[PDB]
Amino acid sequence: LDAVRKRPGMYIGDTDDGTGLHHMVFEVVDNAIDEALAGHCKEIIVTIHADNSVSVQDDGRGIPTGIHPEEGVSAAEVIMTVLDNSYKVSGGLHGVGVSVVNALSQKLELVIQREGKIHRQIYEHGVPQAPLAVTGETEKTGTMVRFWPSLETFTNVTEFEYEILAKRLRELSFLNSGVSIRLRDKRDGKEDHFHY
Amino acid sequence: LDAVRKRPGMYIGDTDDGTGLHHMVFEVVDNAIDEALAGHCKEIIVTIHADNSVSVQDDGRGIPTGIHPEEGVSAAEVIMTVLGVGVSVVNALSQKLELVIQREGKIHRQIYEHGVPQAPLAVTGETEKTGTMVRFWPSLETFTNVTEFEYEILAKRLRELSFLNSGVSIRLRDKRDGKEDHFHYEGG
Ligand SMILES: O=C1C[C@H](c2ccc(O)cc2)Oc2cc(O)cc(O)c21
Ligand SMILES: Nc1nc2ccccc2[nH]1
Repeated sequence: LDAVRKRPGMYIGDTDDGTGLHHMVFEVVDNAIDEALAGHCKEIIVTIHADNSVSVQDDGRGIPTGIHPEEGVSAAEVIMTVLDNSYKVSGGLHGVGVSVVNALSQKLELVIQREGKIHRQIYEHGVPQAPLAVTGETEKTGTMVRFWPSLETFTNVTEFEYEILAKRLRELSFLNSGVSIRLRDKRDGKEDHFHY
Repeated sequence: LDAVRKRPGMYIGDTDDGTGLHHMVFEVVDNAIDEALAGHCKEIIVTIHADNSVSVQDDGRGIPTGIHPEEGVSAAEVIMTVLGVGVSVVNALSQKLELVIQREGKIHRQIYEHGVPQAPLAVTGETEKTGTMVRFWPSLETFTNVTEFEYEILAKRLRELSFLNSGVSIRLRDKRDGKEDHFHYEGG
């Protein structure tokens, strides 16, 4: 992750004009759309929270929680902490992903519902605060990622603009025909529902 | 550095009682003494600043500044960002670190924040002297409860060190209250 932290603009996009800030959301949405393509709804919920964080919920299978043989930690943690064909229909870039988002977030909350169990983990600037842990039981399945962008990295344009997210999620709904995409803004109660 | 950030206590020691905090200073001092042994003057200056940072100056040859062929960055940056515990551990657990290297007629400068370099090592001027200066601000996210440096803990340790390192001048300076010491044993 130190290569990303050193030159964040090279991975996520321009960190001053708002390109990078919003691409953080689109990388998390990318992961969610790939996961959503295997569900009992195929729906994602993108929420802009009042504290200037964004959460993305999907109803997919859930990120694998078992221990990775080589790394010796949960497979979820490996995904969060290890880094013309680059384009993806889900909207992210190959060679970026959620590990870059995690590295450039002052906080990231991961919640996985899988195999009848709720798993939780917290990161700060890409560093796990404890191992992925079973915190309860559940009937549902899915992955939730909520991230607080690092205000050290992202300057000038620090607040999430609704219209920039809404525009991109509309484009993605046409490319991802089966998937439902809900956008919610808790600052002013604004909302949209994109489905092809 | 991610391994150090995940479990800081395993490398630097206890981050709550103050022992880890002062070990950050002593790790840098061990490196500075080492560097000092290479020039003839052999002098290091340890300063406790008013903004709760510690700087350590030496008059050695300077950390190598040329490009590392594998990493493609200055050898100094490789030293500061790759895993005594090593200076890279001190860098990782410092919310800010300033590096100033005097070498081959040139002043080189670089700033880090939590181990991450903010720009490449840059030649900013000229000098007739040689040496390395590391000034670090301990990360308040890691070091809790006991956050401030204690003069007596440093003063005592630097005195013990002076007797094991003959010819090395060790100056201690406290900018908070103007207190200073000079440990310089010339035996053997
Ligand atoms: O590993 C280090 C750290 C050390 C250093 C660290 C802090 C400080 O205040 C002074 C020097 O300088 C070096 C100088 C070298 O030629 C080779 C090295 O591998 C090192
Ligand atoms: N505030 C802050 N910024 C950080 C960057 C990398 C690792 C830890 C960090 N804490």
